[PDB]
Amino acid sequence: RSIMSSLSITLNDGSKIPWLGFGTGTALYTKDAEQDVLRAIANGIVHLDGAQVYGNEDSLGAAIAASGKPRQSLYVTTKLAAVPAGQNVRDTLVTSLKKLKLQYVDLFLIHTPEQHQGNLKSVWKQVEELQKEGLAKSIGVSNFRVQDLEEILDGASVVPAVNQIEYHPYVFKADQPVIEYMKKKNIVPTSYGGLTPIVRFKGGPVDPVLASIASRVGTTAGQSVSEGQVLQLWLRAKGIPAITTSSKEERIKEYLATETLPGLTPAEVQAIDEAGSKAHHRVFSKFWD
Repeated sequence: RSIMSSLSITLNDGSKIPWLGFGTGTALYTKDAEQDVLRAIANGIVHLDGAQVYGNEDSLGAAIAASGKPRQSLYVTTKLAAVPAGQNVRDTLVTSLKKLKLQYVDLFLIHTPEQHQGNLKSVWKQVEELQKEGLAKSIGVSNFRVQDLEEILDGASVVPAVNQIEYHPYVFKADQPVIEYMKKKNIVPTSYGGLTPIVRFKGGPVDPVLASIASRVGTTAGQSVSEGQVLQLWLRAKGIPAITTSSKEERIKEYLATETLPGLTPAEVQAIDEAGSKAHHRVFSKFWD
């Protein structure tokens, strides 16, 4: 499996980002983070999502090196945290690249606008220069509201390629404005937290809908399909890359299956939209509310 051999989404700069990703997330121990990345790579996930702030870039780089998979087969994202005192954005990326043991990242994101209040335009210009310098192939943002995007786009030479956000049926209704804005600017959303409805809020209104659709998709595919896999197919139907976090090979194998399971129909996506819209559950980036 490689970026080329995998389902991918085309970004506004021409590059392809694999639809299925795996993130080290907020993994507490770097020893676990490394093993989970190795498991993700071994099972065929070719999109790896890291972040400065949680300190797991060393594990991500060690796992890439230990996997035996060519780095050029993989798409690597990392994310700008706060700029340490006496440094600039470039400094953090050079530090990230040394930890990742890479010459460039495929994608460099501003992790959150809350860490750059009053300096958003300055930070984005610096990230634009890092793309010119060859250190980040594509550049984007994370957890940016419409207003935040408006700010950095005012006088920008590069439109962010992605906005990585919490995205699942229980934020669907609240996120409709930013989703519409991004589609007008050709910013691709990428989702984290895609399993939130059933991991954190099992028993809400989306569950019977997911159960019904999983039965349908399963009969079309000739294999058992879980409610979690339908939540990813919902993202796939919208063209939104899914960043996952499960450590377990059995769940990782399920994620992989959703790359090629039969797609959801319009009525099925609509039904999930509607059921999700009966409840708002935002787990991360509460400043959005």
